[PDB]
Parts: sequence; C-alpha cells; structure tokens
Amino acid sequence: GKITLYEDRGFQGRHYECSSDHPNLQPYLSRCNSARVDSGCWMLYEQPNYSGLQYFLRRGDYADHQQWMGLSDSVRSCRLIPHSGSHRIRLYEREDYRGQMIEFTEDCSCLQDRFRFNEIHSLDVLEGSWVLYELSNYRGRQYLLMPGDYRRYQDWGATNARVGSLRRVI
Repeated sequence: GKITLYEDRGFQGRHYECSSDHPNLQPYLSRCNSARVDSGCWMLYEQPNYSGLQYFLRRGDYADHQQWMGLSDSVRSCRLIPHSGSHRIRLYEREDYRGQMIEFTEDCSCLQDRFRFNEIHSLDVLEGSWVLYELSNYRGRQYLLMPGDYRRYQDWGATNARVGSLRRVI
C-alpha cells in the first residue's frame, strides 16, 4: 500500500508518504487536508495511536478532507488495512457474545432491519476487515474492524454502542 498525505487541499504543501501503519504522524504533518491513495485501503485517525474519529480511504485522490467524510484537518495516525481473503462477521446484541447474534458475509446498509435493535454490544470478525458505521447507509462515525474478537463496544473505539450499517473492506 501507499498513501501520500498533504497539509493543504489540492495536494499542496508539506507532505508525508507511508506504506505501513504509523501511530504518530505529528512529526511529519501539522495538519492534513488532502490525500492520494495509490494502493491499499487505509484508515485515517484524528488522534495518535489509532484513536478518535476514523475515516476509511481507498485508492484515489481526495482533494480535501470532506471527500473522505472528514470533519477536521487533523490526521494524527493511519493504518494500512491488510488484504482480506474473504469476509465473515458475527454481531451480538449483548456484551461478551450474548443475546441475539447475526452473521454477515456481505455488506448491510441497514442493520436495524435485521436486528430490530439499534445497538451492537460485541462482535467477532472471523474473516476480512470491515467498517462499522454509526448510521444507516454508511454514514456517521466509522469504526474499523479487523479479524479478532471484540467483547465490548469500547474495543472498536466507540463511546456508544450505536450502529447502523456495515461494509466489507474490498
């Protein structure tokens, strides 16, 4: 993977290129307002160490932060999302893998239609990486989900359990 991040819109100003995860971009960028993804899928984070608000980017050129649905000019860490062979995820209504479970192998743009619930309290990512979205139709806060077990919503970097949609990283 390869991404180049720029301080100003339109690929102008001081920039930094990456091909791997960086938990601290602050020595290289004082702000970020455009990006060019040459290869790979990436998650940008507002704070260091992969915390705060998250934004998913795929190949292509993003001339300002709004083009990745960002809400600020702050990008302080980034992840290269590893390639996914297949996709499979189990979502649970209650913490620690209790309550109603539903398994997905495809995208879901309205989780509420299936759970008849508005919140997910634990999940296991069996195959592939995914992005969970707070709102339906891939809107609101984003949370990257990589293979692994997540016992509580805090484990995917959320401050509440609200979820509305779910997409495979392809």
